[PDB]
Amino acid sequence: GSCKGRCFELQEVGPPDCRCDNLCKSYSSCCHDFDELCLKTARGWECTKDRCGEVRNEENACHCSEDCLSRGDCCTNYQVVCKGESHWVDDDCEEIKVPECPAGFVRPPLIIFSVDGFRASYMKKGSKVMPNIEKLRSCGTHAPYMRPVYPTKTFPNLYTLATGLYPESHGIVGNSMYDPVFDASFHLRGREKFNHRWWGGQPLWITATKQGVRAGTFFWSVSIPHERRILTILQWLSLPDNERPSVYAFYSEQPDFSGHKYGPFGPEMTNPLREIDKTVGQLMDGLKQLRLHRCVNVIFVGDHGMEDVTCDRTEFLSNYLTNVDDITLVPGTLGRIRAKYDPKTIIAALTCKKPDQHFKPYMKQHLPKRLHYANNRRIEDIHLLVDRRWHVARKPLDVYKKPSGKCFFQGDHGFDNKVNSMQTVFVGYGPTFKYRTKVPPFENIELYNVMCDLLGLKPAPNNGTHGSLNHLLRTNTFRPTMPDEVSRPNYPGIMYLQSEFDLGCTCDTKERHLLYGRPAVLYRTSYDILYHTDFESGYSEIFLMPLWTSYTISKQAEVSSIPEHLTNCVRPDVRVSPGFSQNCLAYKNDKQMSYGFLFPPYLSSSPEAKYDAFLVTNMVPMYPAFKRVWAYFQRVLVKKYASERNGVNVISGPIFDYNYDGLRDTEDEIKQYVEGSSIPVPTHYYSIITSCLDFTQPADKCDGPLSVSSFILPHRPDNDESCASSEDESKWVEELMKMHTARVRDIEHLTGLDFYRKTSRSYSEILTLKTYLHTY
Ligand SMILES: CC(C)CCC[C@@H](C)[C@H]1CC[C@H]2[C@@H]3[C@H](O)C=C4C[C@@H](O)CC[C@]4(C)[C@H]3CC[C@]12C
Ligand SMILES: *[C@@H]1O[C@H](CO)[C@@H](O[C@@H]2O[C@H](CO)[C@@H](O)[C@H](O)[C@H]2NC(C)=O)[C@H](O)[C@H]1NC(C)=O
Ligand SMILES: CCCCCc1cc(O)c2c(c1)OC(C)(C)[C@@H]1CC[C@@H](C)C[C@H]21
Ligand SMILES: [Ca+2]
Ligand SMILES: [Zn+2]
Ligand SMILES: [Zn+2]
Repeated sequence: GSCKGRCFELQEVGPPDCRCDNLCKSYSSCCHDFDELCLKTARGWECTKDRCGEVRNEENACHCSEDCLSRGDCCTNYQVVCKGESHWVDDDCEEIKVPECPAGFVRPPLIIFSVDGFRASYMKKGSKVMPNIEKLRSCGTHAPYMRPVYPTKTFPNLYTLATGLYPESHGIVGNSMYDPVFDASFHLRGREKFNHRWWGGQPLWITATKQGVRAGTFFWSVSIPHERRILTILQWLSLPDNERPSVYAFYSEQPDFSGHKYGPFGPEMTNPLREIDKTVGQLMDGLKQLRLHRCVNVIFVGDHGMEDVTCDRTEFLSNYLTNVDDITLVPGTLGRIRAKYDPKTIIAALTCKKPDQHFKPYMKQHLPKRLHYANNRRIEDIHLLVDRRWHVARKPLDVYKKPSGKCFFQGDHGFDNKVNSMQTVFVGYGPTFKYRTKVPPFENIELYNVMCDLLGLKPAPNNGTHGSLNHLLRTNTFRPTMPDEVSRPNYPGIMYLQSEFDLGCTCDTKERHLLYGRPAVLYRTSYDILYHTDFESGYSEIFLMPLWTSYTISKQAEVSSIPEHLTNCVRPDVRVSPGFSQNCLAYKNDKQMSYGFLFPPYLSSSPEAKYDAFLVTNMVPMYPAFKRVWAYFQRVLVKKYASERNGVNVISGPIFDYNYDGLRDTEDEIKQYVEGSSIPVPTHYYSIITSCLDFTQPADKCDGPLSVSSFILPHRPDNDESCASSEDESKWVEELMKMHTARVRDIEHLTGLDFYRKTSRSYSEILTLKTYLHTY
């Protein structure tokens, strides 16, 4: 019934037994003397010279007695004030080429220092403001920014960091959510979040325990001062080998709290940042005191950024909907709508109704695929993507203001995760991280694999690309290998005569076009390689269209028209059986479906070669509304990119994701066909556009690193997503494409293909390339 000698113990305790641990306050379970014994604060957190050599007083928050080093409970500045040592931050950067750990350490510990709402740009404040953090950043490995997941809220991003999973897979899809199977709601405040039923995946602290690596408790009741959290981690590090954890986590609620109150830009943000730096300094001073400052790996990481948002920039559903009292809204920097009613009516009422409307409604299946925010029963079908700096609310009455008329907050977050203000920080420091090294920005889903590597753990299955972050680490125990191709292509010659085709249609070396090798098909299927003067394709005899079409456009390439006599021309391909070709009469009978081509006739190298572009094996089903988008991309944008990037290689193709799980559909999952036909209708079309990062070299003669931009365009029968679509395509199509930017890895998941298999680059480098997102 007493916490004597068990303050912040690692041994778990059950009810009704009173507890003395990190979370006993959060479970209303602390022993009567927890606050007295474990939350001491007398004399503060810093030794002073007058305290050096004191007789131990068990009342003090920390100790400066000669016995404190053996007891493991000195104040973090004890050796500086009492033994003449230097603060860690005052010491010169020295490379840590191998760990320097006490005998009996079996691995270098990992300490995760997480900060809430730490915007990437805050790092541009001085060593003046954050000298300890700046030394970690400059001496260790850092990225200019780390990209959070959507929504850019605390619980989804912390749990993604811990699991390597998109929120739709780990289940924490918001700070609040409703689960219809549970018939219950989850909120940041309250006891519901403590129920294990909500939490999927396998977080780092569980992966470690299952594999025999002890974790310190990652979570801290708000009642525990930051200084005491640091001292507790330092005390655990002095435990004996059979008890000492290998992995630890510190969490700070700052700078998120002051960011909400004052916004991200005020001078008021300086002192919160100074206080975080002071806490980092206590940790590093304390590690140096224990001679562990060249043994431990430290990660300084944020969950999301912070944007300028005031209650004066709020859109109200009551200005759009006939009755907002038959709906429930998750409001704020995003919107989720459910019935408290008809979805199609609601979407229409929210679509391009006011000139500068500051949100856009989506059925969740139509959200940009890069958000990976659909495949979970907790994600409402109706979603509102809110413009940065804005809020959406149900009615004007939901906006609260002070008596003076000013809002209660000036900052918020939650927006689209490619928004610059939502980016956050990553620094890694220690023997296993690289020395004085800058790495490209990366997504927070990748970090779980790295933390597993740092601890010698086998990661649970996750959404990271293991290997894509090897360049962060000085020593790699994981070496990725390219997946073996599952299906091998056929190379069919001239097989049939034109007169053998049914078929409804009427019409009046490959060193150049496959620059990085043939894509590997990673599932069983039947497909043909087809060569042409201007493009190469892998044609699926199962889906009756190419899985991929590859072609290279030089800087000097000319765009030409489709001659009038060829406007409706479609030609049989004598290499491919009539039984494995599309049927032109199907498109005539489908009044709502037209077709387009994957290699564009506009980019043919000659009038003779243009006929190849009209082969039935180059044709794909396209809604007339989508053809406006695709024709502009094909006729205008490809040439633009080629002219800007010193040539481009393009790989385009279809995607089928009817169950919106981000993975290629099986034939049985396809829910729409061209009417009366076996021709499946894609849900999306992709394109991957590659050139030389060194733009002084043409795309086809690139010696070094590659540059890539890709897209996954929704194949929709209207352009309701584009409020300016009544105008010329030059006014809206490129904005649509930028919203639907994607990683090559995203396309690989959705197609079952593997790209960049034949290059001069290391596989590690290619994995980094495949996880790149061009954000615009
Ligand atoms: C009130 C705050 C200060 C702290 C709230 C912490 C709460 C979210 C934490 C406390 C214990 C956590 C669970 C615990 O680690 C057991 C697991 C196993 C894992 O397999 C799934 C996650 C889960 C349920 C943790 C979820 C987060 C919890 C509830
Ligand atoms: C993200 O990672 C998860 C975990 O590996 C993937 O979900 C797994 O998907 C397989 C294949 O469908 C299922 O058998 C498992 O049940 C899933 N596990 C979990 C925990 O979700 C998911 O497909 C990945 N997402 C993307 C877009 O690739
Ligand atoms: C995996 C390495 C990086 C971070 C680990 C970590 C530490 C945490 O403290 C928390 C994490 C994650 O995620 C959840 C559980 C959603 C939390 C919700 C409440 C907050 C007060 C603290 C929490
Ligand atoms: Ca699918
Ligand atoms: Zn947060
Ligand atoms: Zn916040």
